[PDB]
Amino acid sequence: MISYLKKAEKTQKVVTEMLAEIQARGKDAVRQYAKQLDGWSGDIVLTPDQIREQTKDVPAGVRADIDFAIRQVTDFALAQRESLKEFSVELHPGVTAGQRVLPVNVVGCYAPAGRYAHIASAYMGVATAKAAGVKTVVACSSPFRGQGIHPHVLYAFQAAGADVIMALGGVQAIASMAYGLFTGKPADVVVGPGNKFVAEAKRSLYPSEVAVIADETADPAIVASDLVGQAEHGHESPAWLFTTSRDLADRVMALVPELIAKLPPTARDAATAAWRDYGEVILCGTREEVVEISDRYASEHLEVHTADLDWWLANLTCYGSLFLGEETTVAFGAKTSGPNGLSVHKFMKTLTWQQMTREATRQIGQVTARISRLEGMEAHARTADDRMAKYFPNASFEMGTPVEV
Amino acid sequence: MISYLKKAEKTPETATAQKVVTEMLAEIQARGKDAVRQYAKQLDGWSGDIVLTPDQIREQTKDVPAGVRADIDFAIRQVTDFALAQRESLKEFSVELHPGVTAGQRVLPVNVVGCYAPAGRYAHIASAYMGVATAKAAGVKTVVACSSPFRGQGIHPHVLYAFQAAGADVIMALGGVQAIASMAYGLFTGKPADVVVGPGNKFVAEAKRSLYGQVGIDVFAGPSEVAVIADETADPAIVASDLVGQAEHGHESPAWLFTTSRDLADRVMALVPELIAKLPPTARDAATAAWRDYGEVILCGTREEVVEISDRYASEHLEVHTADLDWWLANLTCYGSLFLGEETTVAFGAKTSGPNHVLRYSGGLSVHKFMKTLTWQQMTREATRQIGQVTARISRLEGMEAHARTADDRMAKYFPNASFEMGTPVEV
Ligand SMILES: NC(=O)c1ccc[n+]([C@@H]2O[C@H](COP(=O)([O-])OP(=O)(O)OC[C@H]3O[C@@H](n4cnc5c(N)ncnc54)[C@H](O)[C@@H]3O)[C@@H](O)[C@H]2O)c1
Ligand SMILES: [Zn+2]
Ligand SMILES: [Zn+2]
Repeated sequence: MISYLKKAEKTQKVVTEMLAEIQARGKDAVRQYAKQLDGWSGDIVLTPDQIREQTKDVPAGVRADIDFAIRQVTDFALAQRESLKEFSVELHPGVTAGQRVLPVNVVGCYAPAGRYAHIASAYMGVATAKAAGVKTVVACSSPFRGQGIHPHVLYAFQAAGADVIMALGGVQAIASMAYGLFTGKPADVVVGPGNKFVAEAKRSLYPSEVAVIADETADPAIVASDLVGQAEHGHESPAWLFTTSRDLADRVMALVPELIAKLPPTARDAATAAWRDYGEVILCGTREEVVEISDRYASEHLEVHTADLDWWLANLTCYGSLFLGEETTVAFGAKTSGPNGLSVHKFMKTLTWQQMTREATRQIGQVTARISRLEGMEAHARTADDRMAKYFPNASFEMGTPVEV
Repeated sequence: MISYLKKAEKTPETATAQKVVTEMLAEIQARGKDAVRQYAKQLDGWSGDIVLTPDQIREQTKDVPAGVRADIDFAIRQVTDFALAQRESLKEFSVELHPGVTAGQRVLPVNVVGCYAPAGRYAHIASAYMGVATAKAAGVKTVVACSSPFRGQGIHPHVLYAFQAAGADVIMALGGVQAIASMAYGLFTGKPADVVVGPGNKFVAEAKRSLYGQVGIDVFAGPSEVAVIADETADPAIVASDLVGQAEHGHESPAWLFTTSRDLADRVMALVPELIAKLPPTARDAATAAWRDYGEVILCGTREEVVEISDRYASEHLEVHTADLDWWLANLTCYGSLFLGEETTVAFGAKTSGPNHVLRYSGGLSVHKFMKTLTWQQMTREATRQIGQVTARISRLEGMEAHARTADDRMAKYFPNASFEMGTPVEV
């Protein structure tokens, strides 16, 4: 049986004008919107010199940390890129068919550079696009108080391998990258988290979760810590626990409030609200039942603190990213993003092709002709007839009764 | 050096579809199977059973002769064979990252796919089997197939035979929106569809969009297209024949020729009318308007300029009749599927369907549409020694104290007798 030991309490046109204006008047309109919305009166596209001077203050220790975190994304993305293979294959004898795998040409990456945003928000798209083999990555981020892009966001963009960096925000950023203003290189896709105008802009042109699965072997102090971890994001950050153990369920429900109370003010408020409004706890009969619930919820970030982790890897089917075991944790960072998803696959295209010998068309031609004529597709059948006549001049095959209607 | 020797004399959109679907879905959500059954009666005049039994399937396909079956069987196998190969091209793996960190990709099929087949008068039998065959090749466990009943007897017997031979698990005599919704909600089966595919009218399209969003519109829809890239070595009689091939579909089927050979362009432009004129009445009428209004011939200077304009047009079906086929394969970047060389042709059938390029590049009907990649990670204790520090220091810079403490807790548990610079805690 399933028991809800805790349940959740609670549960756009401006874009049309701006885009119509930007489309009509181009870079001119982007500059005005920059000054009107962001007070930005300076250059949009940063030079190599501007980038190094604006990030000169960033210390060596901070750079090393960010460099390390990027490498953990990049190094997975590199492996993942190779998981989609090109191939040839022979179907019917003399029929060859295959798949090419191309990166897209241009990716645009937006980062908000606001407060209580992960620096990961700035480097994930850029680092992923580059590992996928995209040759042009354009990164935008809104300027901080007419001083430029937040140095940490700017350092991240650069270290992640962005090719062009533009101090530009909101709808102007997305439109610019999509229409290819300032670079003359339209983005095949734009990615990155932002506000509601940003999201609707990306819609017209083209809340942080955490779940923990746990059994009796789990350490509730860590579980509770992990739930609290993402709870501090905002007031609408779900935090779910799915367990087969009442003891853990109760013990966690007892520690979470205490850990929240020990947080600093802003994080205390956020987590207090979030745990109350969207926090959930679910006790279940079997493992097999937990799966069912987990898969229905499909958390963006799913931790699994149980015995027999292989079983859970094998049997779970719906989630953004899986954190397997206690040691890793959501805060260490997902390598990808689930469906908002963001991975190398988002920036990769397959193209399929086929080729035939004449010998192959002997059978394929006559089947096609007969089928086409049963379909009433006389012109179709005739593309088969013509090849038969050219390749097999004195052949008489059953090519089907010609259409008269 | 680009020159339009023949221009399109028309352009390719009202959403009255939106009204009907919103109403119909609203209704079907309320009353379920009874609303579906009632819509079948009002729209199609249908009163029979919905879910076919194995008996009914054999019964209704009994008058499909052995020779016709063998041809369909053959055509389905070609799709299956490509699909199985294409499935093998997306691999599972694990990789070591920072020492003690393991990460990886799981690849698995979706549970349930719904396939719709318009099964009208001028549809290809391939439309019935391509969805179903691809879904099964992908390892989808439940495939549900729907087609509106033909003439009071049931599903068109060729369509029904195709569904069965392609490996559909459940077959249902439903048309239009009510078929799409039934498959989406899992009416009659208790198995809601993860995706629904299959061509149809603007209502079927709108119903898919409404229910699935992007994954519901990302497959090539609209009239059948054909493009041919041809150089001086191409045979104009074959080229003209291939263009006319798809132009008979209807009045809005575009047929494009991109060529570096003025000579070929002129010969094709003269041959097409002659070929159309020799078609039977229905086809003649279809192709005449199709070519007149939507036929294009583009003469280019170099190979690069043909690539430029081909990628812009991005035909669902692109033939390449040139020398040096390896080069064209290497340099073309946007198309539904490629027919390399003169020997193969569009009517032999692509083994996938390309993206909805007229919305853009992503999507289409292949095994890839029916498969998910899930990523995972796992760490030893030792791995966290470095990762926890970094996370802690980064989190505190972000003002994320709770985040940092998830690392503090692990550092304290795994490494009691050790101290690390975990950043200065947040006070705000
Ligand atoms: N170029 C090609 O390759 C090709 C070939 C054949 C058909 N088509 C296109 O496919 C479509 C086939 O048309 P179809 O009618 O057979 O579609 P369909 O077979 O996809 O759907 C038919 C069903 O639609 C429903 N329906 C019809 N009119 C409706 C209405 N006004 N309101 C609500 N439901 C309604 C009915 O239930 C009917 O059974 C057309 O758009 C045609 O142009 C293209
Ligand atoms: Zn977070
Ligand atoms: Zn066709």
